[PDB]
Amino acid sequence: RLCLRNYPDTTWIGDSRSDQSRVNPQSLDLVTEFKGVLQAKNGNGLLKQMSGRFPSDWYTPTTKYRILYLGTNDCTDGPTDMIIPTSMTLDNAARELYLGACRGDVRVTPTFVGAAIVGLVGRTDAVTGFSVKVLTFSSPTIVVVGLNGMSGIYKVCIAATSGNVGGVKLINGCGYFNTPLRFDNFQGQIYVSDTFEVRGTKNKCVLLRSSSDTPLCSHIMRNVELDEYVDTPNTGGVYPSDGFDSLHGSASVRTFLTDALTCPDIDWSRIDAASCEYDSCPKMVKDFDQTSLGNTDTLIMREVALHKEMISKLQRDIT
Amino acid sequence: RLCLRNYPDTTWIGDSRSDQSRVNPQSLDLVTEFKGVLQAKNGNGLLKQMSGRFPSDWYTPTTKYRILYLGTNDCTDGPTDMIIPTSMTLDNAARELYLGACRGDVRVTPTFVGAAIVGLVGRTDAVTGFSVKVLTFSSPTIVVVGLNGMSGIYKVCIAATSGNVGGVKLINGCGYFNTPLRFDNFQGQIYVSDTFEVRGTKNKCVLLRSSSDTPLCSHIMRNVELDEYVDTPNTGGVYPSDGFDSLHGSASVRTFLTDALTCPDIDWSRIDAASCEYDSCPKMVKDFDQTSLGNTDTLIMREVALHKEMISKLQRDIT
Amino acid sequence: RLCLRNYPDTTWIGDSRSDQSRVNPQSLDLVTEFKGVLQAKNGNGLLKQMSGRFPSDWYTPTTKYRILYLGTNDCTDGPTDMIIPTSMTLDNAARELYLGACRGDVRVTPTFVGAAIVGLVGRTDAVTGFSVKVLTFSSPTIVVVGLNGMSGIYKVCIAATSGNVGGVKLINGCGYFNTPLRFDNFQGQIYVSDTFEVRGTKNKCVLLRSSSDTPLCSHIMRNVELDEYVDTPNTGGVYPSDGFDSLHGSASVRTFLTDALTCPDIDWSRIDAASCEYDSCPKMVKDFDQTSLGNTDTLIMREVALHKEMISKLQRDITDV
Ligand SMILES: [Mg+2]
Ligand SMILES: [Mg+2]
Ligand SMILES: [Mg+2]
Repeated sequence: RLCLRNYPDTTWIGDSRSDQSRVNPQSLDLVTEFKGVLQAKNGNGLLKQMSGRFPSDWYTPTTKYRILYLGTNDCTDGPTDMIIPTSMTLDNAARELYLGACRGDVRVTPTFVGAAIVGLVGRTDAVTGFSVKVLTFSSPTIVVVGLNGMSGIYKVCIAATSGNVGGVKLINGCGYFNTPLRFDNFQGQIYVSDTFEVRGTKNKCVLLRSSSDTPLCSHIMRNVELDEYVDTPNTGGVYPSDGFDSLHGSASVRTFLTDALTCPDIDWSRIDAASCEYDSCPKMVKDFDQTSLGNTDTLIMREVALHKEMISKLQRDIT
Repeated sequence: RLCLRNYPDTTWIGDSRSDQSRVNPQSLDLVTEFKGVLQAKNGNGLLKQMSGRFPSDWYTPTTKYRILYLGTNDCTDGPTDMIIPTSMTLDNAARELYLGACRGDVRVTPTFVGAAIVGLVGRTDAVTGFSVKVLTFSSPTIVVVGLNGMSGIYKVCIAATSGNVGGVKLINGCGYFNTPLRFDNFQGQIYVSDTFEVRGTKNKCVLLRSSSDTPLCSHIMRNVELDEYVDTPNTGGVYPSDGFDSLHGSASVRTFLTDALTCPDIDWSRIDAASCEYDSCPKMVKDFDQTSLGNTDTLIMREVALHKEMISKLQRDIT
Repeated sequence: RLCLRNYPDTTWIGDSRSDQSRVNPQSLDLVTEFKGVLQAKNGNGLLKQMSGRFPSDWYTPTTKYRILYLGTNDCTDGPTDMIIPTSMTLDNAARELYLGACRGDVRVTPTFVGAAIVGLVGRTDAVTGFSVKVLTFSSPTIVVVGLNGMSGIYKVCIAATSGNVGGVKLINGCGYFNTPLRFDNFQGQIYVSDTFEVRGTKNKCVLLRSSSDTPLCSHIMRNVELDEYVDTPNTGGVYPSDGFDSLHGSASVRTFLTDALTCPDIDWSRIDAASCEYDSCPKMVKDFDQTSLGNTDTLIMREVALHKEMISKLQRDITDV
C-alpha cells in the first residue's frame, strides 16, 4: 500500500488535473486536500513553462520533498522546439528538467542576453504565435546568450533573416540550451526564456506517471527510467476511459491518488522520504488511555475491602 | 480561545508593529517570539510595497501557512493611485493582493516593459516625488507593459506630456494592473513596479484586523469580507489608545497576540490550518506518568499482605 | 554532545566540503544524509557568490533554520575587491552577508543599473578575467546603480578610462555596496552583481567554523564574534592534516559533523533552535508500555483469589466447630 507524503514540507507539481484553484472539479484527478504546497497549472509542464504561454506560472518548489504528476502537456513540444542548430534534444532537456524538479535545488532567474549593438526591447506574437518579450535587431550583429559556468536550462526562439552559430546557418524555430550561446551575423527577433536553474540535487520526490490520450512522446516516456517513477492507472499506456473526457477526471486515477494521500496516522516528520509503504511508515504515537487500568484497580479494591469485612467477622467469631 | 499557528511552516506578514528586527520594542505589538518566518517592515503594506519606497522589502511567503497583521499603511493609497485610465480600483487591487498573500502560491518578479523606440533607463524623483527606477521616452512612441496570460498585479506611475490608452487621454498619477497595458503617443517618464504573481490559491492563512487611528479606508475595510478575517482589539474600529502612541504598542493588542501565540502543547503537525480553538486543537502527546497508578498498586499490595497474615492466623488459631 | 538540527525546515549552506551532488566523495566533509535543504557549491562563499564565477549558484535559503559551514573560499577576496572609492570594507561586507545568511529573511534579485545614455549590454572577460555581464559606455556619462531605500549588498567591478564618485577619481577593480551609487563622467565597462537582499533577521542558525589551510583572513576570522559561531576540528586554526588534501575530506571534521547530525530520537518540532545539547534536546515520545502495570494487577488478582478459597475453608471450618 503506497503512502505519499502529505505534509507542509512537500510541493505537489502538477497540471490541470491537480489545478484545484483554477479548474472545474469535474476535470481534477487530485480531489483530496493536499497539506503541502500546490503548484499546478492547467496546460503547463516542465518544458511548456518555458514557452511563454503561461508567463507567471513557472514551477518554483522550495521544499525538501516533491510529488510530480505532470508531463502529458510537454508532448506538445516537437521538432520545431529543438531545431536551432546546437539545441539540446528534447529527450535530454526533459531529463534535466524532470531531474531538477524532482531532486533539485532550483530557481527561476533572468537569462543574460546581450549584443554588439543596442537591441530594441518589445513584445510580439511573430516569433511564437503568442505574446512574448523580444529583442529586435534591425542590422546584423553578434548576439550572446547565457554565461559560462551557468547551471540550468533556458529556451530560445528566433525569427531571423540572417545569422549562424559557429558558421552553421540558423534555422527559425526554438531550442533548449544549458550552456552559453553566440549567434553571428544575426538580424531579426529573439526570445529568450528565464533559466530553470538546477544546482544541488539532494531534495527528494516521487514522480507519478502522467498519461496522455495518445502514446507518450519519447522525451516524457523516458521518465520511466528514473528511480522515482511510479506507475499510475492507465490502459496500455494511455489515460483511462473512466473520466470526464479522454484526458481528465479518471475515477481510477482519483482513487489511486486519494488512497495514497490519506494513509491514516503517519508521522511524516520521522521519515526522510517522499513516500513509504504503509506497514513500514512511522506511525503517530497516541495518548495512553488509563481508564481500563483504573477500573481494574477499583474492582480489586472492592474484593479486598470486602475481604477485610469478612476477615474481621471470622476473627471475632473465632474469639 | 484562539490559537494561532506558531510553527516553522508559517510566515507572519506584517508592518512596523511586527518588525521585530528593525523597530524599537516600544512600538511593537508582536512582542513574543514567532517560530515561523517573519516578513514585517516599517511603513509597508501589500499595496505600499509597490510604491517604490520598498525596493528590497517585497513580501515573498513560500510556506504553506500565513498570518497577516497589516493594512493600516495601505490606507495612504488614494485616488491618485487609481487614476490612470483603465486602472483597477483600490478595492479590487487590495482584494486580489490580500487574497494572494493569504492563500496564494506567490512570487515577485520583474515586469516586462518595452516600446517601439529605445528609451533611457535611469532613476528620478520626478514621477512619484521620491527616487525610483524610470524609463524616459522623450519622443512620442508606443509603450507596452506586461504580457498576455500573466497572473499577478503590478503598479504603474507616469509623468507624461502626451499619451492615451485605447484613445482615452492619460491622466498623470498611478494605477494598478493585472493585465498587459499599451500606451499610444506616449512621451514622458514611466515607473513600473515588479509583479506580485498570484498563481494557485490553496495555501492557508489567518487575516488579523489591522486598525488605523481613523476609520479604515474602503479598500482595507473590505478585508472583513474574507473568511479568514479575525477581529483584533479596537475602539469603534480605531486602534486602541493604550499604546506607546496612537498607532503602536497597544497593551491590549499585545496581550491578544501573545496569548494566541502561546497556547501550550499544541501539535501543529496534526492540523492542516493556520489556527484552531484551544479545546479543539490537537495536543502534544506526552510520556505517560504512571506514578499515581503505581501508588494505587502499592496501597492495594500493603493491604493484601495484611490479609495474608490475618488469614494464616485464623488457620492456626483453629488449634 | 552537540546536536545539529537535521530536519526539513533547515538549510545547510556550504562549499565543496558539503557539495554532495557535485564533488568527489573523498573531498566531502558532510558525508551523512542531511534531511533539510542542501545549498553547497564547490569554490563558493557568501562573498564569492557575487563574483560572477558561479552565476547560477547564489545562496537563497527560505527556511526558518540554517547551518553554515563555509568561509574559507571568501578569503580569496582581497584589496582589489574593496578598491573602488566608497566601497564597504570586506570586514563589514562579510559581517552583513554572514548575518544575512544566518538570521536573514533574504532574496537574490536583479540590481538596478541606469545611465544618462543607453548602456550597451554584453559579456566579456576583460573586467574580471572571466565571463560576466557588463554594460559598455563609450561616452563619458552618469551611471547610477542601486535604488534609494534598498536593503542588501551587491558587488561592482569596473574597467574605466574615466569617471569619479562624488568628485573622487575612480580606481579600477571592485567594491561592495549596500546603498545606491552614482558615477559621474564614467567611460568604460561595468559589471554589477545581483543583490543579496537582507530584510528582517529573526531566522536562526548555527555558524560552524570554516578553516583554511593558512590562518583565516580578517574578514572571515571575525565570524568568531557572532553568537552562533561553533568551533570545528582544526590544528592551530587551520584545516586538519587528516584529509584527502590540505583543504578537504578531513577524517576528524567528518566524524564531528556526522556525530552532530545523528543524535537519536530528537523531536526537533518541539524546539525553536538550530541546535541543542543532547541531554537538553527534546526526545521523541514513545507508546506507553503497560505490561508491568498489567502484571502487577494480575499477580494481585491471583492472590486475592487464593484468599477467597482459604476464607471459605475457614468460614466453614468454624461453623462446624
Ligand atoms: Mg528504475
Ligand atoms: Mg493497578
Ligand atoms: Mg561569542
